[PDB]
Amino acid sequence: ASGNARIGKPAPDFKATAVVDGAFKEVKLSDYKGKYVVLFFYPLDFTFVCPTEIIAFSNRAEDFRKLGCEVLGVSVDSQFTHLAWINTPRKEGGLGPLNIPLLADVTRRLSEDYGVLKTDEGIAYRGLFIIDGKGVLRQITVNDLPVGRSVDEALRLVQAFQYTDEHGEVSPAGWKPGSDTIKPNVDDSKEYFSKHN
Amino acid sequence: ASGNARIGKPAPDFKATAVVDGAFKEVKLSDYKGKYVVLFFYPLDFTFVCPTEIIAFSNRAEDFRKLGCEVLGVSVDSQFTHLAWINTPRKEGGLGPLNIPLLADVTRRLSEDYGVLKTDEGIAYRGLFIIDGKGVLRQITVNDLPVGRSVDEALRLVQAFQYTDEHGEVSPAGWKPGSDTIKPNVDDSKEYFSKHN
Amino acid sequence: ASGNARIGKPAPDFKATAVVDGAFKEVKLSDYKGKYVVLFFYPLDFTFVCPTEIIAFSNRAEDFRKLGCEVLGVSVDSQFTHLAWINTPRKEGGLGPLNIPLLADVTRRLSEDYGVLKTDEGIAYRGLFIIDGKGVLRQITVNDLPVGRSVDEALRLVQAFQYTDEHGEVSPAGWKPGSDTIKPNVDDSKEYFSKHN
Amino acid sequence: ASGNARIGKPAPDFKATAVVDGAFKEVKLSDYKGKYVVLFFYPLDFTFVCPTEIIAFSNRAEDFRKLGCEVLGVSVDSQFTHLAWINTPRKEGGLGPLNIPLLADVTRRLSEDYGVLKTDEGIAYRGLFIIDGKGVLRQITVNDLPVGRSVDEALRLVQAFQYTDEHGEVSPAGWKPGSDTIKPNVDDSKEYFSKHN
Amino acid sequence: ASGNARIGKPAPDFKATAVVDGAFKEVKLSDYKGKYVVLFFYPLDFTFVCPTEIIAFSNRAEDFRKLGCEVLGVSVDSQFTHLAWINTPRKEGGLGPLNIPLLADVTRRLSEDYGVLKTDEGIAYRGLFIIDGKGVLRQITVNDLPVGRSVDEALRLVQAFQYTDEHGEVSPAGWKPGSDTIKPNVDDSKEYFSKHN
Amino acid sequence: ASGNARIGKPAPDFKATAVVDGAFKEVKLSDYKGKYVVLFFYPLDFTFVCPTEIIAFSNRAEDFRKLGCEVLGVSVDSQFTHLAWINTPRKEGGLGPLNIPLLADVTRRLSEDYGVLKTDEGIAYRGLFIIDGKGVLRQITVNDLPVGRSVDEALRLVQAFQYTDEHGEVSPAGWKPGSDTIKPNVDDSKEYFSKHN
Amino acid sequence: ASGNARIGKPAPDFKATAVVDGAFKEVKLSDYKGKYVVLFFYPLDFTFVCPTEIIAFSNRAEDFRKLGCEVLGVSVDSQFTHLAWINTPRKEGGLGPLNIPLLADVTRRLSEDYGVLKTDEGIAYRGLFIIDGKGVLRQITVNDLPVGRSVDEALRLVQAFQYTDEHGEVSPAGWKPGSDTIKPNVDDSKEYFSKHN
Amino acid sequence: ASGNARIGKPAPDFKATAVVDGAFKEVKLSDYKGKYVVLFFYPLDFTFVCPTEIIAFSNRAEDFRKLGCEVLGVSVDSQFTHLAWINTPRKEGGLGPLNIPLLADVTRRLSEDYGVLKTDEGIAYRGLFIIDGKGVLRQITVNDLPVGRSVDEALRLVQAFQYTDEHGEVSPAGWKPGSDTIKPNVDDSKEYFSKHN
Amino acid sequence: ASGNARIGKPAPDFKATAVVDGAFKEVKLSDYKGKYVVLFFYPLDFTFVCPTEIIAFSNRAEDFRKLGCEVLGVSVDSQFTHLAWINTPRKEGGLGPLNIPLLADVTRRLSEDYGVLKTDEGIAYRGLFIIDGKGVLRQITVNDLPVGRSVDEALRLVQAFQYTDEHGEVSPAGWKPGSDTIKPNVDDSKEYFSKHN
Amino acid sequence: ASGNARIGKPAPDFKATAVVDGAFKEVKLSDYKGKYVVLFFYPLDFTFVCPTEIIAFSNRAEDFRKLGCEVLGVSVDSQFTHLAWINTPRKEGGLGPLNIPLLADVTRRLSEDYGVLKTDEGIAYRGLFIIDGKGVLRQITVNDLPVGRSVDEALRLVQAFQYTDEHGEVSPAGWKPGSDTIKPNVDDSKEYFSKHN
Repeated sequence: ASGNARIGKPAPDFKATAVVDGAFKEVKLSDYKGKYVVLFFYPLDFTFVCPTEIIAFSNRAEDFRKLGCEVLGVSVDSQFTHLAWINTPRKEGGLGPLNIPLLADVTRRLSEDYGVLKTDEGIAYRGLFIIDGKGVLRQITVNDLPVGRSVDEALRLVQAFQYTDEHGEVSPAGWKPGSDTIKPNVDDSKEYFSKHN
Repeated sequence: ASGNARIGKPAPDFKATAVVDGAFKEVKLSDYKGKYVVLFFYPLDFTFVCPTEIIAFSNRAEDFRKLGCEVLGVSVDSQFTHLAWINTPRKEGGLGPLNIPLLADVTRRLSEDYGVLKTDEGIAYRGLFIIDGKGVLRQITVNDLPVGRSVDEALRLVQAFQYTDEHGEVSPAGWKPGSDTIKPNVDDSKEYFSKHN
Repeated sequence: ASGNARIGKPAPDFKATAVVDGAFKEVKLSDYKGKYVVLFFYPLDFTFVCPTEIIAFSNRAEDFRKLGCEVLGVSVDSQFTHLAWINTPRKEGGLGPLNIPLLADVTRRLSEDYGVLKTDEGIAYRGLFIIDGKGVLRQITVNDLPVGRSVDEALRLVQAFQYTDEHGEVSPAGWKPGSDTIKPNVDDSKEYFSKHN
Repeated sequence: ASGNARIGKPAPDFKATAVVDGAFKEVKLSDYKGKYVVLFFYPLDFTFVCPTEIIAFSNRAEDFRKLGCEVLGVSVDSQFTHLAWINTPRKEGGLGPLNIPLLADVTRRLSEDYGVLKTDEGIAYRGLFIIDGKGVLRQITVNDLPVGRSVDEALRLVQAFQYTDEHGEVSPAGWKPGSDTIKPNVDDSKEYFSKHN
Repeated sequence: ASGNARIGKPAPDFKATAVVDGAFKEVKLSDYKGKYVVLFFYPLDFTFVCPTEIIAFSNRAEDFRKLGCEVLGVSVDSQFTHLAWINTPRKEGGLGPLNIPLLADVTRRLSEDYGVLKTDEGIAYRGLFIIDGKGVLRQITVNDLPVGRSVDEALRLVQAFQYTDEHGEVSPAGWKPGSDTIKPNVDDSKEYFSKHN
Repeated sequence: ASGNARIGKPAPDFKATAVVDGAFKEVKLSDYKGKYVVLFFYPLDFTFVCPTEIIAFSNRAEDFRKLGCEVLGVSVDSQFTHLAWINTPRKEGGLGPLNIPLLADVTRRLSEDYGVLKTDEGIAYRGLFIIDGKGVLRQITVNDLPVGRSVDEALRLVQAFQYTDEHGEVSPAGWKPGSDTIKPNVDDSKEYFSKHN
Repeated sequence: ASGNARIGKPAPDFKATAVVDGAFKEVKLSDYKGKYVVLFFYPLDFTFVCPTEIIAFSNRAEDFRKLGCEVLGVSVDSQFTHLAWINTPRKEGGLGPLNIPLLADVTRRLSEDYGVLKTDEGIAYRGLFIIDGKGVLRQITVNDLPVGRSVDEALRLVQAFQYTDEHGEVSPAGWKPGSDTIKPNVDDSKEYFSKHN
Repeated sequence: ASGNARIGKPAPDFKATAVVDGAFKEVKLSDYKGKYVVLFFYPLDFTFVCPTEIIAFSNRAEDFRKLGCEVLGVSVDSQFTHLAWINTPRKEGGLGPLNIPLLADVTRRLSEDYGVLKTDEGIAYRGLFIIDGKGVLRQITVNDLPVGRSVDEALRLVQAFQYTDEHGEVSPAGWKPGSDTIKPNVDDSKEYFSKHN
Repeated sequence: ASGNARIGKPAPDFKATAVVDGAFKEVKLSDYKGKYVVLFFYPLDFTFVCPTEIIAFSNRAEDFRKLGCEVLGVSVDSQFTHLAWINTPRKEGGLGPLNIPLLADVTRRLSEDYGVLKTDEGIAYRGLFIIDGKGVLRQITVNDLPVGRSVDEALRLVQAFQYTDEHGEVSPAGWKPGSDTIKPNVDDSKEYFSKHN
Repeated sequence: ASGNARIGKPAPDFKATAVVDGAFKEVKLSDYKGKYVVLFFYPLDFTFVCPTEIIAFSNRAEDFRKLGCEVLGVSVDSQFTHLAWINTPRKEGGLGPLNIPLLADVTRRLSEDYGVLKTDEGIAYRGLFIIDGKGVLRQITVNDLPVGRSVDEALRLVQAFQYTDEHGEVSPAGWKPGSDTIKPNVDDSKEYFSKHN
């Protein structure tokens, strides 16, 4: 409804200053050519649902990297606020040490380009975007503020998009690794339909 | 973020002819005031990922209804094509008897209003939308065509939005019924962060 | 009133996936250079007048091919729906095996280019168009939905256009093969007028 | 599909001077409210196909008026040229006495309103339009200049439109008086399909 | 007030099919380079004032041609109607054989370019235009429909424009061949003024 | 066809200072309601063709007044130049005593409204206009500068328009008082055509 | 307020037919490069204040030519009216023989370019313009119609503009030849101020 | 002819702070209704020609006031600079005590509205304007910067406009009190032209 | 000079969530009617020059309040970041307890409305604004990022505007409470000038 | 809000005639490349606060030049008014001899380019601008008219910008020469924050 994020088309490019391993570092979408990217927005640092989502993704950052997928968090907060929040204990609502980059959308350009900017508050909705190695947007997930996303589901989607990528098949509803896929043509799809019904 | 579909705003209204218990009947968004709605688009009838999603939501339809949530499917196909597909055995790629309405979007107005129309093919992306009893859009999920959605995650989101709606709290990442929520203010949020860290 | 189908001018180009001999194949207008084309639209698959028209043209398919004319049916339905309709017995309202291509116009591009789209329903009127071997539109026939067309008249028109094309004469009202044509000049036409009055 | 001539919409209004029983008289579409109207354009008086179409319709004008349908011929020629042609014997290419009005479209307004004007020559194509008693356009037929229309098919279409009007059924391909029509709903339509297949 | 005919400027070019010696022929202004042209429009064939004007100019055609001036008649009627009028005896209101071309302005292009089209009826006023051998418009005469023109005055005007072209003098009111002219300068003009007063 | 001068429409209104009987007087078109008006423009005072036209109309003004027709001359010159020209003897190129008003079009409004202004020189062409007692323009005559007009033809045109006005018939070519007119309908017109051919 | 005459900028170029020594001659601004020009407009020939200004400037023409300044008169009247006015004795309100050119602005271009055209009357106000040898407008003087201009003041200005051009000093109020000028700088100007106060 | 300054039309309204008898006071055009006004612009305070003009008008102020005419000076300088200049002795290039107001056009609105703003420098040319008691502009005078104006000519012009105002006559070239005026009609003007030639 | 911030006009209205005494509280410009306001922006929380300015104004807060002036700080950081920064000890670069509100401009509306937004980084320049008790903007101070502002000068300016407000006088350069002011009129201003020179 | 002065961007270029050492000289921004520039506008010469700000900056001119900073004063008054004011003793409200250039902005270009023009009065606000040696605008100070600026704060700001320029650090609030600056990164800024707290 706003922005430029479109399924099947190149994901909107982004460049931003990020906090990587307690240090400031520039991050841009071009750095991930050939790797999947899970870009997820959150409204504000030092809030409530946001830390649980950042922590949950950081704890499982390696589960995505094993698959060749890098996870990126972003809010409109500056990299100094990110660093401060990272230097705050998790028991106090902080992030503690983080295994994923944390971008600073101080210009709001990323949130606007991805159409997740809640304009009346100038903060980003809980928008999650899955981008493939070729820089093409594959998936969009946006939540209202009071409800957090699921890292399990985001991982399942990355897996499904990679498995259908290389084997040229399509994944049924609820597909998880190890489950059958469908050969997307009239004749060969009968194998799946006759087996599972 | 989808055509006229904006989170926090009234969901785009819709009226369409649908197949309900094997017969044609009108379906309007106004029919579901006071109830949650999961509206999910799929590209084409008589294809491959689509019947598995439609069948999944139909099997789980009562799980949503016991929560006061009505599930609706929709594609650009006519109700006559829907009925023919319903009358095709699932063993042959059909749908069999269904427990959810199947809306016909032959004017492509629903797909266009919810910004899920793949313009170069004229079919809707795998867009899913969660609307609350007040008619407000709460969640947007759009997958590329090769990968199906998750009914389990859709149910979790409906559950989290209903719970946070009732108790004025917010659900952390991966929240499920029984898990703790967070009191969204600086002071009371410490109860959760200290308990879980 | 809408579209680009003008008599005497090149027929609007079209390109679409079609069901040919139970398989999906691409169909272009350019594929018929040098041959006549009867392109007839119909509103919806699995309806009532449409099967009788499609079946009637399929039975007479060779009556047009003997004359170097190819018949093509089209509707906004997909090739997967077309194929399902073909695989439905005629006694049950289906098409059965078909002797003509059945194009899918899911993007509504063909219907809009040929100005037959019923906007308020998103379906094509019963528009029929006759195109000569040079890609020029010779005839337009659009019926409202309740009334089916006449395969006999379509054959008569193709015959008349081919005859007048070759001999440079003009066919009178109700002309059929074996009937007198008129030499379109003041002097030579007197032959016809004196004879038939 | 013809200028302002759109199926299912009110036919473009017209008012023109016409030759009626050898005298000049004003004719307007509103004069035929409650009756069907067959309005056929032809390019030029004192030509070749045109007299055969006018004569054929004239000879069968009473077959249409027995159905409550009025036949009207139109061309850009003036009422004086019309009358001169009526006063020319048919053996010499004239029309002789006529049993249908012959409107004069000297301003080209009717031809432009019905989208049949061949602009590079200033003459009307061979457009035929069927209008019901409510003034709604039901059928469009347009031939290139060298081929004449069929009065039989025009009468069949009038009959079909009046029959489907009265009984709420739909007429299949090639339907003629006395043949079966289809009940346009899924269940009741099976009667026809099993009987005729 | 309308059109492009302007005195002292190149006369609007024209090209039309005409009846010449009982046959059809293309006529265009460029055909008359180096010759004077009298182009007279008339509203409708088979009317009342028009045949007398056409007949008059036809009878006087050689008076004009002896001065190197060609006379052309034109109306919006087609060449077929022109010929049928020519084949009507003058006793019955026809033209009989003609010695001037009769142009068919069926596209109304000529009438519009010369600003004589009576828009509310689609017919040309009684506009007469004199053009010199260089294509430059010299005279405009336009009569309302009920009053015919004067061939004597048309001849007189052609004679005047030709005499003044050759001798660089100007012709006073009512000048005819043999009358005195005025040398157009203050000193030499006194010769005429002192003699004629 | 001249600026706002359209045949059959109300003649462009005008208001100008004029020399009448050697004195200045305002003249306006409404002054001549119920009377015919011959309004003739001429380029310049103290030139060559112009005095011969003005003098000719002056010498014959009473011939027009006997018919209820008032003649009016006009040029872009001022009333003071007009008066000086009237006070110049005709032997010296002057006008001498005049019997018609001589209007001053110093603002060029009349020439512009009547479409006769030679823009590159700012002077009026030899435009003559006939207006009936109802203010409707009936005749346009415009000569190039070097050729003067004919008072004989102007009078004949006034006689013809008043006769056709009064008796509802049309005057044929070269019609003069005493000659036959044509009753403008198909049947009654045969009287004239058979009598005169 | 209107036109292009801007002091300090190149004077508007003009090109007009004029009366020079009883004969017609083209006159352009370029003809006067290297000389001063006093261009004075007046409303109408054969009026009242105008002859006194044209005569006054004529009788004083040699005083301007001795300075290298040419005096030009112009009105919207034609050259034929000018000459008639020149050929009118001064006792009868004429100009008699003139020693200055009298330009004809029949197209009103000169009056429009110099912004002195009294639009509602089509005549020029009493505008006077002083141009220098380089074609630069130096002075504008426009009187309402009932008040004549002053040749003395026009001469004083030409003298002042030539002296200040020559000596690079500025002339005080009322300066005439022989009076002191001011050195336009702070220090040297004190010479004048101390001496004249 | 200056910005909004049109002779014969209401002079552009103006209001501005002025120095009056050594104090600051608002001065607006409406203050002088019923009195003549000479409004003269000058470029810059503390310059060279400007003081001599201001002083010249100041000394002659009562000569204008005895005629019912008020004199106003204006520049883009502020009133404080005006006062400082007034407090500067004349021997030092100052104005000394002043008998006329000195307006401050700091916004340049007066200079722009009267079309005298030398834009490249931001100062007013030496524009003088005479306005009558009706608020109508009667005279425009604009000198280039090096040459000062004549207070004598300004007084003569005021005298001439007031005289022609009261007596309905017109003043010839160089008129001064005592000289003859002209009765502006053809007949009565003869008295003057005969007496003076 | 700042977006909508204009000296002498109503200051841009604002409304924002702010941290006050360690808690969140809405703050709007209307709350400070009758009181002066010092609104100072700073780029980012947890940076370097900002805390020194914020601390300096907080330490002097009562000096401003004793004068009836309220000091407000604002950055584009959220109120949660502000609080966290306030809860960081000053020795750690935090703010520690504050005695002034800390507004959050996360929508950037305040920074945009006051024209201090560094667009390329999305942060506010070191802009300080002084608003009087009537809501009018009186002073603008904007510093480049690397140079902090002066609380002494800000206080001096508030005192100067309050003093000049109540006595209708003007404060010289460097004025401080106790020093002399100037009566802003020519005569009375001499008291100050002679005394201090 | 108006103009083109933006912090951190090249200062708007300017060129003007100025009074330097009692003489006129052209001044432009390029003359000060590599030097800091303090450009301060003031509304009007011969007023009250303005002379005290000009004298204050003049007496302190060398204090700025010792730092390589040049001070420029500018108002809309002309250089002639500047010089008259300089030649007025300070005791009488004048400036006396000056040690800084005084620019003349008679075209208001500078004031408009720097967005300090009080448009309703045509005078500049008390806008002070600090431009560095590279021509980049570093600081904006705009005071309402009745309150004078502080030279001490201007000097302080120039010192801070020059120190931060050279040492790549940032100066805290109230910094003056000899005080500590801050190393602008998270790790090194702790040196300042722990020492001073």
